[PDB]
Amino acid sequence: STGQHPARYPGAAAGEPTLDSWQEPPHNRWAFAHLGEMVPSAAVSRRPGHALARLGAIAAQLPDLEQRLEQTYTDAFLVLRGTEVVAEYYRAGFAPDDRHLLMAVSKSLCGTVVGALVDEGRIDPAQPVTEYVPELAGSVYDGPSVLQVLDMQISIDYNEDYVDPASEVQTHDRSAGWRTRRHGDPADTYEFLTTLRGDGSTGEFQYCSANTDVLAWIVERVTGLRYVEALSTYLWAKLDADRDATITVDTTGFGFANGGVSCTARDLARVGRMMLDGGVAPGGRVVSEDWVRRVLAGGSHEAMTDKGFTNTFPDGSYTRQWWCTGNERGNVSGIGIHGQNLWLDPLTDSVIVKLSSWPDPYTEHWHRLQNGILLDVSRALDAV
Amino acid sequence: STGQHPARYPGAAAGEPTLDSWQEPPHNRWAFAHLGEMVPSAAVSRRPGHALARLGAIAAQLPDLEQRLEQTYTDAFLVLRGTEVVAEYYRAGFAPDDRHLLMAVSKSLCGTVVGALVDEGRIDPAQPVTEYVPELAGSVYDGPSVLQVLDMQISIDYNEDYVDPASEVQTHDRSAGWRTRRHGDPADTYEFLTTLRGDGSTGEFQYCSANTDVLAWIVERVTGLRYVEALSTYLWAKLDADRDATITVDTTGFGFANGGVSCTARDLARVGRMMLDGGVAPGGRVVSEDWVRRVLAGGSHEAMTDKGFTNTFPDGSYTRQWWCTGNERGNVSGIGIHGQNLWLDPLTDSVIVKLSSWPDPYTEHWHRLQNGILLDVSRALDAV
Ligand SMILES: NCCCCCC(=O)NCCCCCC(=O)O
Ligand SMILES: NCCCCCC(=O)NCCCCCC(=O)O
Repeated sequence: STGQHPARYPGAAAGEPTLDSWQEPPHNRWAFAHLGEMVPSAAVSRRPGHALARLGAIAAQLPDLEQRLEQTYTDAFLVLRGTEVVAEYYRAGFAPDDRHLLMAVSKSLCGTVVGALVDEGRIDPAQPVTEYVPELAGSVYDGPSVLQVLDMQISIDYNEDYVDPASEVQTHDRSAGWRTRRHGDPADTYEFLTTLRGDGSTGEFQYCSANTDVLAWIVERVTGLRYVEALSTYLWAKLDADRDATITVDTTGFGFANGGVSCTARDLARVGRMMLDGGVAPGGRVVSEDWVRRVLAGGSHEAMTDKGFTNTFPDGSYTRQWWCTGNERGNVSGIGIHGQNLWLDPLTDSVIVKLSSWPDPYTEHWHRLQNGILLDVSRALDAV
Repeated sequence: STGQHPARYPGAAAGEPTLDSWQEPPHNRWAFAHLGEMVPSAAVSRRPGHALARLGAIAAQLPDLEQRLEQTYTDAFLVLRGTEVVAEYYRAGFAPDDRHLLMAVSKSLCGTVVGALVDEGRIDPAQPVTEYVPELAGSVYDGPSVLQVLDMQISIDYNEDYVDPASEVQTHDRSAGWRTRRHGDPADTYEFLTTLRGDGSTGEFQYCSANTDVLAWIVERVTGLRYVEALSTYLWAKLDADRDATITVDTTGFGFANGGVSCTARDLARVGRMMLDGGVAPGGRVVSEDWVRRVLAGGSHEAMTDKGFTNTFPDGSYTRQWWCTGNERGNVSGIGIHGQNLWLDPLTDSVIVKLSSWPDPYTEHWHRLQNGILLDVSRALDAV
């Protein structure tokens, strides 16, 4: 048993509706207005073939930039300097206002929602996860603090290998509806989380996508809101975004917080703009100045033992669902597999969004190229 | 084997991607921009509780209208007289720009796409279905003409009972992803259609949702477009709609043409406006004047033996995916279960959209109430 969860609609029974019940009352009043939450669905365009390249000023300093974007399978690229869009690129077949899957850049959005609730005093990071989700007793999340979840500092038997069919990541995907269920699989994400185990140690960085879904579960328990609604109320609805974002949901309606958000490049940049504005957005304060400052400051360097990340960023770290380079520019980034970045360059007051589709989830090859582009673009924004 | 189908994206292999392959190249470039087509997904609102009632002029003639709308579980109601919205109602919790499932009003949209292709000379209604879909040989659709599909005049062993778990409608739903698959179920909608049988007779009306999906299959074979794209290119993109529509898709990406479209009430009214404008929309001609005239003229009365429909509309009929009342006003309507109507009142140059969620799919009770409202509203628009 995973305890109380936010109803899909007001008054809904646990787990209702399902794929087999949404046409029945009382579910159908909700389902007929939200069918994409139940059944895969395609857009029928209201609008009746070539890449759009407006790389602007930075083009002079980076003449081959468009080629480098093509080489890294770039779908959308946008640079916001201050409040101004100063460079844009969209591949052939991808419109400026099309949405793109964020993968684990989604985690940085979830951390932001958690931060908002910390500012309200509804979450204390020092408290154990079980203070908010008692049902995680007996799991690897029995003992660790919420901050250790936020900082990915829990040792977990979870193989985060995105191409291994035997890995826990694929079981995670199957539990959440990203892959086809196997017999005996957990029924939903909450159940999957309760199955996770570890040796009990904490304090060393281990990237684990399950951690973010635990954060989303905590958000639900503290607010009583579906994570989908909490993500809107505490973040998205304050951005003055052009479009709604979307998030994949599992069979209970639980949003896939660790990887399942999609949005436009321009709208994602608004999240970066909020961070560089000390936590304030057009619709109000999203998180405290202190929270933003702690993100920019980084996590414990000694906890960060990931050789791949530190080979590129020796003084790098991770905190509050953000990767921190610890480089001379103080760059921090949300990062997702296949080449998604929400990259912050505080020195130039700039945000870089890059949304891509590398053939591979993550290799040193793509990592080197991607970071080379983001760093070069950042430096191109420097006063000369 | 069901033959050639439009690829989900340019160059895609048959049936690709699946739920298990969309993260792999080359599929992921497409999937990351269209994930809602693969995995159920929720909107994260960019906007930060009471019914909106603007029933306007007709309120004086129908003082109790709002109550009657509540009694029939109305979610959205809109009256367009000429080019002007003259009355609107939206229930608490449903915004004016929210989309709503159309159920079989979707069929009237599909018929419109077929009509466009007839005008282009790419479909001849007199030709057998097998002229366009040879793979339907050996099925109940081997022999009948395309027009007989359009007019629902084929005898089929298909129990269109929406609450019977043993009915062909539920098998249809399971094949298309509206319900959970059972072992041994057809893999997709195309396969399901090939399993249908009948005694071979034609000429009498039998409402069968499978007919519309055969029409959509024909559309795909003649255009080479996914039905989702054909619905946009030939109809939706010419309407100057406020929002995209959506349509549920099965595991091959085939749109559920018989029932799966969702859109806003105001945008649906644009379809009615196009019909009353002789087939022309803001973005160009959608169908010929002749096609519209034949819809308004009705089908063969003698074919219409459905006692429920004819008890209300004695001179009623059905043609080209529209229900024709044959009443003194010449009303014609798209109709969907649980209370969806795209209702045309040519006398007053008006369109009535009513989108609802009756607890039951279809009963004489709801039928009587729904039609009573539409007729009363139509008459309230008359010159006095
Ligand atoms: N299957 C659910 C998980 C989907 C999100 C995974 C993801 O995007 N992970 C990002 C890993 C970034 C690693 C950065 C680095 O090592 O340098
Ligand atoms: N399960 C797929 C079918 C969903 C659409 C069915 C539908 O909306 N049918 C409309 C029936 C209208 C009957 C009108 C009458 O008999 O008066």
